[PDB]
Amino acid sequence: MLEFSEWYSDILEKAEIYDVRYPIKGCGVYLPYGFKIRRYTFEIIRNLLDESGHDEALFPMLIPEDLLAKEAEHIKGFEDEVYWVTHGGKTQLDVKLALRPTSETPIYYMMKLWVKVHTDLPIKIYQIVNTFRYETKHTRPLIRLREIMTFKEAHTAHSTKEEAENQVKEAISIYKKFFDTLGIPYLISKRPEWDKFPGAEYTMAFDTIFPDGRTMQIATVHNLGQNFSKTFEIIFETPTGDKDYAYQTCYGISDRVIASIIAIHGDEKGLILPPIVAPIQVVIVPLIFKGKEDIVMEKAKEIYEKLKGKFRVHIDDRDIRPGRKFNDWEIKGVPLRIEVGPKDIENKKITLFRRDTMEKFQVDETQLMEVVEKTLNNIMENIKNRAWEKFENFITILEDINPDEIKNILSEKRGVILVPFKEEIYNEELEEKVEATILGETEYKGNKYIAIAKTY
Amino acid sequence: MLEFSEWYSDILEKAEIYDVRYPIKGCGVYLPYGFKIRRYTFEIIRNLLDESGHDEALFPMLIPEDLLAKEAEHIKGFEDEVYWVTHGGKTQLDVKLALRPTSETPIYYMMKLWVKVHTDLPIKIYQIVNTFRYETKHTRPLIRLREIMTFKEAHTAHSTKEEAENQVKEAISIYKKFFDTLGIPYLISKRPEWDKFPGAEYTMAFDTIFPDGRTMQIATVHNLGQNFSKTFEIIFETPTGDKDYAYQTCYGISDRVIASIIAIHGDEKGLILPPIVAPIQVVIVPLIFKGKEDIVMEKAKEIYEKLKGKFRVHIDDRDIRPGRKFNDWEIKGVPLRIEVGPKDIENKKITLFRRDTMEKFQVDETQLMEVVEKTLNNIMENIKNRAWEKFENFITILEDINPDEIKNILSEKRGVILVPFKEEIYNEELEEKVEATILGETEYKGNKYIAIAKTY
Repeated sequence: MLEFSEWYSDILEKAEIYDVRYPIKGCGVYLPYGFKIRRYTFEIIRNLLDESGHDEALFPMLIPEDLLAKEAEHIKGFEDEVYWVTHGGKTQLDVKLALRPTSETPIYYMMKLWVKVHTDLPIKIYQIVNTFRYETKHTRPLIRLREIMTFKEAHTAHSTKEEAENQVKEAISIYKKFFDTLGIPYLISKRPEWDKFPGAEYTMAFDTIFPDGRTMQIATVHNLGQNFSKTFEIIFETPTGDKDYAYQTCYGISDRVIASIIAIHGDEKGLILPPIVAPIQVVIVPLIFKGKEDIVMEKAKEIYEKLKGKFRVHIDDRDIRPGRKFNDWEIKGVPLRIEVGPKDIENKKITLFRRDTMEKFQVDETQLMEVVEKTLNNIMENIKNRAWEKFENFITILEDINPDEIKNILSEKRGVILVPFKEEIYNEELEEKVEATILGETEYKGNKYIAIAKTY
Repeated sequence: MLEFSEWYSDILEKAEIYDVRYPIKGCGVYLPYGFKIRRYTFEIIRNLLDESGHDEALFPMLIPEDLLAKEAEHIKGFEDEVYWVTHGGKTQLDVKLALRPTSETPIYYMMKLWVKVHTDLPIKIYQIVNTFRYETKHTRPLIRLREIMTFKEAHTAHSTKEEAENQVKEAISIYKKFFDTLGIPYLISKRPEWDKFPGAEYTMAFDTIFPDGRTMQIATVHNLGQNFSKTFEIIFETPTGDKDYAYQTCYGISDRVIASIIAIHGDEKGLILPPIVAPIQVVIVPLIFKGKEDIVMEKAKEIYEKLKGKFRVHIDDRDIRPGRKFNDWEIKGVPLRIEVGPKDIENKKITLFRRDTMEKFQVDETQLMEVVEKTLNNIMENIKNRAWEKFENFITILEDINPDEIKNILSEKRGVILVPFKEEIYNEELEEKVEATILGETEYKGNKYIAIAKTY
């Protein structure tokens, strides 16, 4: 019965996902549940990056004036939003250490110390650190944050413009396949040549449209070529002896996913989060009755141990109206829930609940495992479609660039606006024209269109 | 032949663990093999924590002055070694946020809200973050650092004083077993009063002894009692409508573990980290020759898939002189090593290598999954037993409170010293009497001694 903004802000608490009362506005704390629904959230990208030949490592958080000074050119749109550590306690530091906004500055300074010959390449390295960002605008939970809680930034370096180029497509493939297992409707774009990362040749970026019509970039890939490699003397000996600066390329994702995981799927009753990330995929509720209280709790365990292997199960020993329980777990979006009842075991059956369609059925205790699996899949497959449908439904594919029309069709329909692509009038005016924000170039079934839309 | 000092520093990097070349005193970067090794290193403590009623949370890293203030009565040698943020671009912050040293202040400002009724306690909460202590002193990679990248800090609240007590006696046990599965030898002191914590009643701690006879502190535990509850107004209606202040009790462990891991179990040749935490437990080196090539890379994977499930393996490809690998892998501490030439295949045999003894025995192939499984349980054991041995050989027990004696027995045997406990002379003077350091009481073999030693 409430609009997104507060529904989100609400559930993002009633779900015990992220307390935000920490005295800083931009720095909330990930409560137990949230953390979990993140451990399993990133474990997915970690694996996709590990199988893909990446290697995670951890870099410092403090970037000194020196290096950071390289990140920019004059003081370009960068240093302006950065925290600085000036006092080394009571005294000054002689060295203005800074809180890592991005984190490439220190990683590149390092690749130098690692890349010497052409055999050192490539070094697709990544990390999931916590960056910062002096945010002047308004903060928004798990989205626009003063202190970003989960920021996975991958870095890779190659020996050629071609290897780099391809690395981007591999990444894009990773992020794609990643979101998919998370079930997140994405629209892949090529940020215009004026919304470019600092020193990037061009940028690709996954954008999704939250339930409010507003879009939100969640994933990002940039191709850097040598723009950095130079500034950081990250050179190397071509297989011919001669010297050549390395071709970088980086990509990152932030808490914005978990925000989107929350929204995209979450419903009025609260969460719904995909089973691939359910801190508890299945909840076992032992309904205690005056008679045969013991047997039930026994059945609970039997079910636990059985599901325990392939799945994440939890039981509500707790003393309280199964209601609050049923309700408490629905809000938390636990995919499946098993009611362990008396008149229920007597018939040799056990009853489940799909926290997605909220439909409740029974089934033979001898097919549990098979069911829980199939049911748990069906759910994902479903929530994933529901996700895609609401997505595709928000996407309007115009056939012509009438600006006075787009801004008009965006203040009623919203979501994203795809119009045929023609370099012609594809400049910054277009935005100061449609008065929106060009998500950039994009291909949607065949050729390329331009993606216009309202952003977060 | 070499000295521990550089032996450490040398391998830390020689083995791809921690690269301290990052331009900031004690602020290096964990390299891939470094991160990996620390992952499992720390997945243990996690589980131990999880499987014991704790919840992993994540709190902001920036504490505003306001708080870290009450984090003291005035300005007692504490706000001196704290990193402070002051600007946002070029605009001062007027609020002064600081880099978290003990990340407790916030977790308490927070408890202020999650506590209201006894129902809400106990709450055992922890996070494995990274702190920042401005250290003037000489840094020690993975030991005394300026940025402690891996600092798992637990925190607990209790309605009653006694509950806390058993919570500390629980923390210990946990760590005890944590370090037992890691193979580290420890000496649970009880830090003497005169040496306090910001606001702790009594502070328990675990000590280990590096091969250079200096003692290292791997674990610390506190009973913060109400000292903190009172300042952060952590009140809660007792089960009698009264207003009682919660009983705190925190504890954490730093990178010292992975440090104590390397140090303690390392040997001349290279690094010999325990199987549990072995980034790589088994390495299949398919020695490939001109003849019978594929055939080899075949039994390479026949062994992979075979072990793939219960163990972490790595077929070390690399078009390089096998001996280099064997050498390389011995350094990184990989426990078991597999070499599969064309002989063992025709003889239906297999050839293994044990890092702990550098022995190279063979055994039937059908008996693979069997050996490895069993061999490892041996290696880890064999190396743990060694460790204690050495440890026990660094602990010298006396019988008299003779300072002019102890001090001497140090610069002749080092390690840690125990002496019969006599409240009489268990004061700060005793330190200045042996110009060393006291670790506190300690129940080794019952007797209840007084550990004294030089420390890192």
